Amino acid sequence: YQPTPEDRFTFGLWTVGWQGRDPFGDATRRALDPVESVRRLAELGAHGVTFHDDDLIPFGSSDSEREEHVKRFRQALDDTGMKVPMATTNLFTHPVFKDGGFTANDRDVRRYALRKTIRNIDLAVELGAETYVAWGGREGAESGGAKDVRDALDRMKEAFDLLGEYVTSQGYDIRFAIEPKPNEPRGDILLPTVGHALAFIERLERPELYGVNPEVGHEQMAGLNFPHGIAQALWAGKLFHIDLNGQNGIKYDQDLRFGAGDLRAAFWLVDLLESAGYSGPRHFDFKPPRTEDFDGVWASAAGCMRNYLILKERAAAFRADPEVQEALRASRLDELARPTAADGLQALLDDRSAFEEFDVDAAAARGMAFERLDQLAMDHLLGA
Amino acid sequence: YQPTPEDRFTFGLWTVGWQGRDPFGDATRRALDPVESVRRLAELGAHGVTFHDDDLIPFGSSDSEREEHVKRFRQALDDTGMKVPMATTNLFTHPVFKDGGFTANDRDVRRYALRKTIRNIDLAVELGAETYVAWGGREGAESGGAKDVRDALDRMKEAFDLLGEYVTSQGYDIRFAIEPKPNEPRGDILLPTVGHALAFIERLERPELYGVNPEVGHEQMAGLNFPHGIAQALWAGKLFHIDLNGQNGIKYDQDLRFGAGDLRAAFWLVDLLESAGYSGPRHFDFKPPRTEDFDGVWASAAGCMRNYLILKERAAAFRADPEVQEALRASRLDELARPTAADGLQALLDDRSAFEEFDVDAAAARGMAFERLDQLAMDHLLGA
Amino acid sequence: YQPTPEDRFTFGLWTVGWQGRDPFGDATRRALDPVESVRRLAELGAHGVTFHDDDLIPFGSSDSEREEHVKRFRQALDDTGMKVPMATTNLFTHPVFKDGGFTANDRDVRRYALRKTIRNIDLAVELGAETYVAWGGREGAESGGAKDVRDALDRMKEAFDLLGEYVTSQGYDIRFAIEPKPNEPRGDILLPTVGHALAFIERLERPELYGVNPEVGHEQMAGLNFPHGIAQALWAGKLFHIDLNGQNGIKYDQDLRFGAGDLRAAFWLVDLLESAGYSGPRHFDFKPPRTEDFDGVWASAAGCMRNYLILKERAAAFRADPEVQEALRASRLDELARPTAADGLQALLDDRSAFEEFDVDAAAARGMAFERLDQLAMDHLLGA
Amino acid sequence: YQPTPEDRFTFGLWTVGWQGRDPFGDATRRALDPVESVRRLAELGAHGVTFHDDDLIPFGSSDSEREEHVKRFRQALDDTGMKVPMATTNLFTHPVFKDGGFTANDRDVRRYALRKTIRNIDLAVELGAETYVAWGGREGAESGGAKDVRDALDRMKEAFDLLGEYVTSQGYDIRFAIEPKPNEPRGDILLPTVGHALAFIERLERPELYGVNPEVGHEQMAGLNFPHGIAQALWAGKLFHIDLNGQNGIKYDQDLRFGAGDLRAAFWLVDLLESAGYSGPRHFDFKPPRTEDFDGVWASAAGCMRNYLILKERAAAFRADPEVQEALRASRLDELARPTAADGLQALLDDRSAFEEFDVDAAAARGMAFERLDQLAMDHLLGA
Ligand SMILES: [Mg+2]
Ligand SMILES: [Mg+2]
Ligand SMILES: [Mg+2]
Ligand SMILES: [Mg+2]
Repeated sequence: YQPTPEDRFTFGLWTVGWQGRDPFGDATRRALDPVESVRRLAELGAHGVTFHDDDLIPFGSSDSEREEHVKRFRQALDDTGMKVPMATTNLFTHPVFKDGGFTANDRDVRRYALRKTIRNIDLAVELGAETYVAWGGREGAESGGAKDVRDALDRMKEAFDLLGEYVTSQGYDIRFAIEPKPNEPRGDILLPTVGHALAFIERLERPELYGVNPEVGHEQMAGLNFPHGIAQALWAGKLFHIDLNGQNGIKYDQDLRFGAGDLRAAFWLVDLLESAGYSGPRHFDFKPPRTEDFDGVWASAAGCMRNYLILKERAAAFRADPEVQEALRASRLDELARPTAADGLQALLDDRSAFEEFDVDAAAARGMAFERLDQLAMDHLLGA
Repeated sequence: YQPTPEDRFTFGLWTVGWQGRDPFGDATRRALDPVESVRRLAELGAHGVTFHDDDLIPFGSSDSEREEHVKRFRQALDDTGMKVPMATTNLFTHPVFKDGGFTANDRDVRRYALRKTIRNIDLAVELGAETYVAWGGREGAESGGAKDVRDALDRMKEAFDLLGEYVTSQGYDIRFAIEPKPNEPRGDILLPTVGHALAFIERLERPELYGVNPEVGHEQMAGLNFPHGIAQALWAGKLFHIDLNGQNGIKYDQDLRFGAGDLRAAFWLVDLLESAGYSGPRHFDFKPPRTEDFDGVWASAAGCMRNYLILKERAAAFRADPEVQEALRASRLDELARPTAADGLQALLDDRSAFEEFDVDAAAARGMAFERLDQLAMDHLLGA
Repeated sequence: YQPTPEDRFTFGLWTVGWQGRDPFGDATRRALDPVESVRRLAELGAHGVTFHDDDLIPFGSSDSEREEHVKRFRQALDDTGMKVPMATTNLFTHPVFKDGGFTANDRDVRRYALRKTIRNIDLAVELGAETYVAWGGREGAESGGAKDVRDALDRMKEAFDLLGEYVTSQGYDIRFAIEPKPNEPRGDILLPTVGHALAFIERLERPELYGVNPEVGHEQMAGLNFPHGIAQALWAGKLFHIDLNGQNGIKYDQDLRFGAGDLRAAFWLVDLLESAGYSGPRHFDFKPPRTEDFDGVWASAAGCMRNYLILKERAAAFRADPEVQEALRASRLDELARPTAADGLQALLDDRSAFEEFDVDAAAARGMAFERLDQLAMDHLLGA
Repeated sequence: YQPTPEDRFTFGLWTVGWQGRDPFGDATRRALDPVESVRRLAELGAHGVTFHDDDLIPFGSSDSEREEHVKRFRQALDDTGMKVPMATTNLFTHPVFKDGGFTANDRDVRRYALRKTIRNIDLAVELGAETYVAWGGREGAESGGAKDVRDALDRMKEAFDLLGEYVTSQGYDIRFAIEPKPNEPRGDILLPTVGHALAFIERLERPELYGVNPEVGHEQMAGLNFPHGIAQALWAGKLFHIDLNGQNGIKYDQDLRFGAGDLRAAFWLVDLLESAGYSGPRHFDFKPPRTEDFDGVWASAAGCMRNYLILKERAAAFRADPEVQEALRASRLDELARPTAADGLQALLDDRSAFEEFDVDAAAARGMAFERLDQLAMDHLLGA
């Protein structure tokens, strides 16, 4: 279960580089130079790294400082063969964004958020990123009067529409992926789930340029089934990136390493990504716990990739098992895939076997055999 | 705070008629004749009643029994002046639907679900209903292998598309409202939130025929902000019906009377419905607690309407208060409503006040004044 | 991973016998004769069965009917070698208990609840049960004025004290195990967690006669860590019974088969029970999903036992691995087990290495190595 | 609804002094001198202030710096008439406590935690505090192998026992109040609820010296009913302090001003505190949202006190209303307060009206009238 860059595992700079500051605690680790993280991740068998503008270039940097930071980073990428598939903007840390970036009540802040983002899209393209993530983590409210959500959605559409116009105007080959989260750090966040984000995207001027970036833990913070949400995204053709991590239920955003948290959901996720042939990178957005030193940091990142690979093997063995293929037919998963009424409406209305002569009790007496199927899945996961 | 039929308050038959059976308990009340509920609700000042096919006509009824049940019901409606604005199908109670109706793995069940629904659409139109609700409460799974969600969404689209073709083919003036719920009775339910349902609707062959029917408690069972979700539905133009009730947090679906549960969220909901000029009926989907006798049943229903009316008065007084109007400007709610960049992209890119000369620290130092605003809202709610 | 009666696996009659009625659905299975469940469970390798009074003897039964039901049941137990380690009373199903049994506001109901329970304690002793469970599932409220919780706790203490006096007065060798649940079917249930129940027990007249019966799913419905709660119960010496099942997070009580739900928590539970040498039976309180026929019922029950046995093997291999024993020392689990100050208070106050000369920064720089340890645990669970 | 120091409202220094740093954000406010907070709070009508050692004296301070900080603080208290009823130790912020204070796996850290606490108990007594709070916010784990909870509870008992021995040995008049929290910042925290903390306390060498300090939001983060928990604490005689704030459901710890969050639960809490005659201070542990400037900070604190006072008036009017007193009798709240069997066990066993002649159906048919009662409570809360 050794990763190679062929597995397309990617990590944010802000993941392994998290210093360990939390709402109740100071940093437990020193800051990492992005150069050293590139090198360390490459040695573990990662394929690439991603970044927020402010992870790579300190906020307030001069043109000349900005150029140096990027130069050094590009040299580490060239020294290792690491790629940058994705970038994103920090619209959440600085106090100016305390009420939002794109949906800040202050219009001047909204304009500044757009300009900060556009500056970073140019950088992303320069580094070869083809996906640009937006996580509106400050877009929302703690109280009901502070934000009119209809006006905010108008502002959010206008921002995303302006970005689309920009990338179109530059001829850039980049698409956007909107990252939903239900809460934290705001009391409630706008576009709280994959579904709200998919629906929002269908109202944009150029919907083909935008997809979702679902994160395991964010959906699980609302008690939702992350595999189900990913399936809806895939069904829609809008899964443009994915963030992998662990989460133990409905609480603060834990960002555990992928595989920790809800292990069976992590199995069904890998099963789905692999069976759908998802072609994007397997991106980890996690935090090594503040209890850890740097050795524990690199062990944590390695564990993300290892767990993916074990689950990939177990899911592949599950689908390939003749006994599972038989159970899947016993549970009528093959019938779920057939059209309900390819014969058409009128034929359905004229079919007495669909109503007048349908034996509801015999249909009702047929067991689904789902427990046998699920026990086979558990035996495969556990290698029993 | 006395309701009149002008207030357009409606109730499901299955609400006041709930006998009190729960997963751990037998019925505590006898069955109500829909005639008696019509009369009792009219006396309390309700405007109308709604129904599942099986609330009005016992499952398995002959043509002649079906005709009698409907006759008697129509006579109560004519005796009282009560309307039927909405109907829906029961695709959840009978054992045949144990794995779904429209997304049952068994294709024969899917065809029967469609036919049962189409039969009830004809009845609804006959009674004057202009909205038809669909709550796929059995559509989902307890385990990951039992349902391929992409195949299920294909089946769900095909069902809703067939229904749309039917109503179009009959020239009926009725629209559909899809009711999301995240779980219960399935482990996870397909289209779990307002957002997932809005996004689904945009993939149907005739999206204009379908909206959402959000229910207070269903969104709150995922820890989501129900006013925020309603605002997104309104923004989309897809709020085709609403279900009002109470819920105390993330647990089983309580169906408390509207006003119980999350009282401040109920205030911000009424504020939003009234300020948006929502024109649909104020429909209550609640259960009088099994502790209650019939006197408590009618008190519970009366309390739904009373609480709405009190909250309507308090929200209206909040928005009309000059001191609140001033606080709203202090918090820049007027600025949230202005376009971010009506000047256009190029002008935003050339505006140095948006970036090079933007004073981020002075912007950041400006307080939002949201606590003053929220305390005014609390003072109004409480009449302090 | 084949169970034998030596493994001491037990099942409630109401588990495999659940007909599949839920709040939104009719029964999907016919009723099982307790005789047939005894036989079927014995064939699967169970050790015993447990019961509510009303699972074994229909409510309202004559003396002569009651005698026949018990006779037949005793014959199945004698035919199979199955034991009855535990019984309990149904104080929740019948409408009379709609506001409680022991804490019903109506005093006459409280007296009847006591008498119904005492009648069943005599039966339990007759069948050889040494543990008597009490689950006050109706003890609680949907609204704040309906129950004064201090008066209710007085009533609950008086009931448990009366029961203690009874068993003492009869010389019976039986102890009680109070089963906490945070909600469902009441809005909030009294003694909602293991902790509330442990604390309550310390106020009873004879605390040695009472322990807790924690259930996996009940603690998880409050988002609590079930292994942690069990460790507190063990630390207190009050783990008198345990109920094993699965639950996917904070939602209605799912009662999935043990092993489904939170798989890693199920691993750490088995690890703890086995390492503490818990000597009680491994009791399953689960419901085969209503999707299943009887073949699926027996597969579900078999899966409970199989999953326990797989997890027992994986936890045993984890603790026995020299590399895990080394990681446990690297993480200072051996130091957690040593007394903080066996030297005494005065020596701690006079120890400059504890304060004036304590190097806080060198202590703070030491990593805990918890991610390495946890990845070893994950590798063992998965057999990687 | 103007507070006076007679109302005994208290605030932590760390409340109004919170700079606004969160897991995703930098500080939005400058640091407050504790002198200025004392003055500002006194002007708003607060009675007192509380503190962590590190809120008043910067970590690492010399003896001479420590003396100056305390001097200045004492001068503000003398200038205003503000009291210090309570203090507590910071065992969570500094990196040295990343795995705990009293239950850190490293024994040297455990000894340092004790000494840091003992130093602050001496200060507290010097300032006149009679309650000392302990919030073990780092005591817990993100993973199952990192903490053996039985060993940790042994360490926690030993620490609390040592503290008890210290205060006894000094003749100090101070008691301890243990503050439960279910999670955050640890994945799961030891003693997660009021119940776990009450039960723990009964195992200490001198249980009379320890009580609980329940916080509204902490219980609500587990979805528990905070009034119910407070009633159990009162019933036990262990409510030694209380922390008041707001929380909207199961999510990260919001620390909203008291009255925001779950408004009806805040009503039933005040009802209970006032009706039980709780004599401790009404302590607010909240954070003014980071959106606010200092004007919003003082408005937020004022709003805590105002909301308490409004709710106190509404609860008092509810209990004093003859129509509510009648409803309370209709719902048999008077009967809940009577002993179930003051006649004794033998008389209960010989009473045929408790079993053989008990009419279960007539008992079952009696409605509880709880909805009428609850609507009266809602009308009072809203002043309708
Ligand atoms: Mg992310
Ligand atoms: Mg509904
Ligand atoms: Mg149980
Ligand atoms: Mg606190």
